[PDB]
Amino acid sequence: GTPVERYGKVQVCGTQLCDEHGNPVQLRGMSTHGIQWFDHCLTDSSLDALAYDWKADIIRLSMYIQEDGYETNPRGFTDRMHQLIDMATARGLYVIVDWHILTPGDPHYNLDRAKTFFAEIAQRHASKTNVLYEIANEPNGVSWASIKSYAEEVIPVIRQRDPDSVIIVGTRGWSSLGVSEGSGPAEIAANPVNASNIMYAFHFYAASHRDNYLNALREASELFPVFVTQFGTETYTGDGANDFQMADRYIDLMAERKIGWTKWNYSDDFRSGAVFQPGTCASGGPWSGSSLKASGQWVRSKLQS
Ligand SMILES: [Zn+2]
Ligand SMILES: [Zn+2]
Repeated sequence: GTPVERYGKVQVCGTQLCDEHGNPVQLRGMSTHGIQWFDHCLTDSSLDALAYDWKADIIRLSMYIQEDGYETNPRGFTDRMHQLIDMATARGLYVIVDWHILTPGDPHYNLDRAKTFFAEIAQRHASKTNVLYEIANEPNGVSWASIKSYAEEVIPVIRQRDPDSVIIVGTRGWSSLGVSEGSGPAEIAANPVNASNIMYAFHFYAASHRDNYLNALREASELFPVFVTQFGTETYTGDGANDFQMADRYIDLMAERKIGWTKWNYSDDFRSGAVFQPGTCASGGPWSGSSLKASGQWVRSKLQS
């Protein structure tokens, strides 16, 4: 069966994401790049490849708000997101709907838009069991208390329409569980979001983020559910040399704790983190072999087990 057929209606149980019968499950997959730039990478052909060939469990649909994203055409972006959610569902994939804030880094900057967007998405897709909602990608320059209060404003909008869906909440310092801004996950544990069926996001780039970030991820997974919605094997820019030795340490920890992940990213951007070589999406593939960057061959190999 497909991932969705095998695990069904996933929910948080204790400090882990579980399938519909209480067994902890690790969902591993890929994140798209921003759809305002790399929409041409997301076709019947590339998505079929991700599902049937790469054996991904999950796809994260990254919708930037600024940077020529959602704010420029709310109707058009929303319609394309409905289409992509349906396409992922038709290939048996779990889907993360990613409200991809970055700059400005205060999520409240985009709150009014977020409520509109998520109200539409949650009403339309309420009957689906395979959609997770990520309400704020990479909060930065803000306190944990302000992220918590943002989450408590948006969560009821979703839950009013779709009460059983899992929501992922971004964390301080570009979702580094506070590490980049001189803090850590203990801050979250002491003042958690007042809702359940919640997970907290962690992002890392293995060439830049070493033992202190790895230790923070281990600490956080003792206290609350974590999903790695964005990670790379290169530096924090999404480019540069890969450190696969460090990446493998993260992969092993995540497998051991059943922490799900989506790798940045499923596009043919020039940066080393984008899994395809430039020109691949314009050529219509192939989505394996000589079209893969080093990071691409590495992740595809992890996903195929
Ligand atoms: Zn097809
Ligand atoms: Zn539902």
